[PDB]
Amino acid sequence: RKMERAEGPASVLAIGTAVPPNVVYQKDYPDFYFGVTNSNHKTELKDKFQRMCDKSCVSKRHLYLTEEILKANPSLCAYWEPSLDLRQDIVVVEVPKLGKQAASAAIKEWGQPKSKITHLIFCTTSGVDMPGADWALAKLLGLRSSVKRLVLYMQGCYGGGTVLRIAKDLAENNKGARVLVVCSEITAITFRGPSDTHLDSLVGQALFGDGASALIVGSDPVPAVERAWFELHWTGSDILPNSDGAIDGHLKEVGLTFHLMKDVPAIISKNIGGILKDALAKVFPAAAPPPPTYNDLFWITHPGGPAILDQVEDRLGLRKDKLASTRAVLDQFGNMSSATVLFIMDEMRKRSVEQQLGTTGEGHEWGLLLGFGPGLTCETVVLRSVPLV
Amino acid sequence: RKMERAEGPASVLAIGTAVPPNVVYQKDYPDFYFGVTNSNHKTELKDKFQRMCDKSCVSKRHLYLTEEILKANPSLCAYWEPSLDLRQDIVVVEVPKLGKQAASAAIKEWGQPKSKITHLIFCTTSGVDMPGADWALAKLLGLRSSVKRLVLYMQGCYGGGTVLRIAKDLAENNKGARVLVVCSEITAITFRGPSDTHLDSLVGQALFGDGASALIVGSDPVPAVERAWFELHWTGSDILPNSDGAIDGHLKEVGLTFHLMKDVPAIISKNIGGILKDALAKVFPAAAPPPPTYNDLFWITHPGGPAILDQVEDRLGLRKDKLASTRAVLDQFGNMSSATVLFIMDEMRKRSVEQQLGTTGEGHEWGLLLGFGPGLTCETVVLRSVPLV
Ligand SMILES: O=C1C[C@@H](c2ccc(O)cc2)Oc2cc(O)cc(O)c21
Ligand SMILES: O=C1C[C@@H](c2ccc(O)cc2)Oc2cc(O)cc(O)c21
Repeated sequence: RKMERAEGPASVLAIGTAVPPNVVYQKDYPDFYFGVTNSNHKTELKDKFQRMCDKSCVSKRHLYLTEEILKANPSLCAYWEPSLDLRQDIVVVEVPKLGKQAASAAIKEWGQPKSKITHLIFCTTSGVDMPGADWALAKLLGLRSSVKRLVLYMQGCYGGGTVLRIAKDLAENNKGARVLVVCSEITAITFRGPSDTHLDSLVGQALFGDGASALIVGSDPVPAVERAWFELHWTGSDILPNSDGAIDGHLKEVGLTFHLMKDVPAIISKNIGGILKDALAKVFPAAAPPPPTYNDLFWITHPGGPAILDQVEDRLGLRKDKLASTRAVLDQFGNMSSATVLFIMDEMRKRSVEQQLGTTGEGHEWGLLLGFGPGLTCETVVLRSVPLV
Repeated sequence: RKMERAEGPASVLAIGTAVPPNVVYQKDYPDFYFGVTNSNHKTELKDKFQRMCDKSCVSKRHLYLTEEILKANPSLCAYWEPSLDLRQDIVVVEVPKLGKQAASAAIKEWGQPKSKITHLIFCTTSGVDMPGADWALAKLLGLRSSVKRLVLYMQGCYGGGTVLRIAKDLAENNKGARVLVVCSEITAITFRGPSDTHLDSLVGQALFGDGASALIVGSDPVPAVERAWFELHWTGSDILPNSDGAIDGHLKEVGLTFHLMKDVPAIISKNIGGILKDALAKVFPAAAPPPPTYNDLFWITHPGGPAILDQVEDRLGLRKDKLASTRAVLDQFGNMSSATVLFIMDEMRKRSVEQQLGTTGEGHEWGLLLGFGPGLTCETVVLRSVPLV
């Protein structure tokens, strides 16, 4: 074995998050959005957007785009104007910058020198470039020039599951490997004025927020030195049936465009049960303990929108508190595409410590992280919490 | 271990390649390019381009873009016209299609049913979309809906090393995993008319060709059932010193643009020796056999251009036959970005079988695969050949 492998399960050793400082409260967003977009005359479209914000279960979002920046760049306040080069010029800089802040927080918590990072995974849905956001972050952080990089572009909302699926193999197959995992998303790539012709983009305007999350992932944490918070034990990916074109996203000259052509909440909720039952049967095979019930698992679920959570919770018969951590992040940050599930992982561990629960997963031993995105792709990670004190 | 790991080294079990059927001979390309681009009046620019083709060491290339397609879409025959949406509409379809052909050939050689593919890595520098080229290829091939996908967008010329670096961990860390690896590149994303202002893009017009390559990568090949051709033993990635902005590539509204701002051949050749000496010291540590000499290794080197190969060969003192397989692929296909090193791997194994050499690496046991691209990033894979008969 020319490259020695690790022994234990890939583990989350630290989590950091960062958001743009500018906050927009959802109560204010219909007026802010329709004002800066010169569309207050579209009165029926505006009250349809008000209705979507009222139901969004989003209280606030952090956004790079300010009224000042928008007014300085009127092609972003239009609906279908050529804009991509200006959007790129923003996000190729600011997506790695936001990721740097999250990464620096994770490194600080981890406590080891940054040169012990051996691998980097950078995931984003916001902009593309060569060299990529992985290179830029490595430069911003001053990582070793030999760090093994991977940039995951154009992933979308399942990408938080994807980066864990990859990081698990990198950490487990390389003795001593410490994988910096960063998801960073800035809505300047997709923001546009409203129209009555594509109401998909309206839903995105009510839900999408900005943010970055960063993990240190590694196997065999050094006792009394490093601290594990969650363990990755099983991963799965699925293309849901009858979902072709349920979520499309195209990088056009007018920027990134967002399309919903099927009932995404229905497709996810009708199929998720079979996926989870299958995944749990793999992790807990009869030959042996039976799998925990859904209510005895902890839940880190991508909140694509409230209707996905409501229908999943209804179809699976989840007790109402199971999705609390997930909905708290939706409430305070909106849908941050691939970064969102790592914000929920952070929220859950911090609540568990704060409330002196027995484990980092709200007192439960086993848990599920679920990403949903274009495909329709479902990423399933079965996690183990870590006992607290 | 909820997911059992493999034991042996990740191995290449099959290789397939595909190219567009339309061939352009380099002797004809100056006239073809300047004709279809309405630039024959630019007589001094044209003879500077003739000089670059004369020195390119490229005899022919396969190209999706025909004179017919170019004449039907005049924004591609311009130099700086908005074109991205039309380029995308081409390559989001044709890059996975070309990859399908290569994948089907690799699967056929492998000989197992396609549903035994458990993982897919799709690498391209040509277009981006959601769902991505990985999803489209999975659909085109009819792979299992639970295949674990990964799309590597905007990678560039080092990407053939990157996909091996990732595939090695996927194959080795998952018992029974069979990773379909596809690199597919179509120059419709970057083709543009010539100018006297950016001569970088001229070099690209003399060197870049189209093509896809596909591998099956897996650990523990089934004896007498599967056949290993090369083994992945060690990987490394490096950002070369003083190389910031040596190769940039931006996805703009005019399409993908290509920039060279430093002496790329000089940067690579002055630094490659230290990288190889380091990598070989890791694979063959003293504590023990000394590492093979450069002339006793087989060489799969990304041919970014003839000057890179000439200067690497000169600086390392390689015997003139070491880069023969590499230059044969450059000669017959040009620079196909990330796919090129897998074409060379295919050329080398087929020559070794054809000539009844003792191993799949021209009769040598150990070898080096090198990718170079934006960063300036150098990907190093140390390979082991497989003995023949
Ligand atoms: O179109 C977008 C925008 C993007 C996004 C969200 C938040 C952000 O801050 C930046 C970009 O997320 C997505 C996620 C998807 O699965 C599919 C998509 O089409 C998109
Ligand atoms: O700009 C391009 C074009 C691209 C390409 C080559 C062949 C092909 O068929 C399609 C695209 O390769 C590249 C590779 C790089 O490292 C950097 C780059 O900027 C580019």
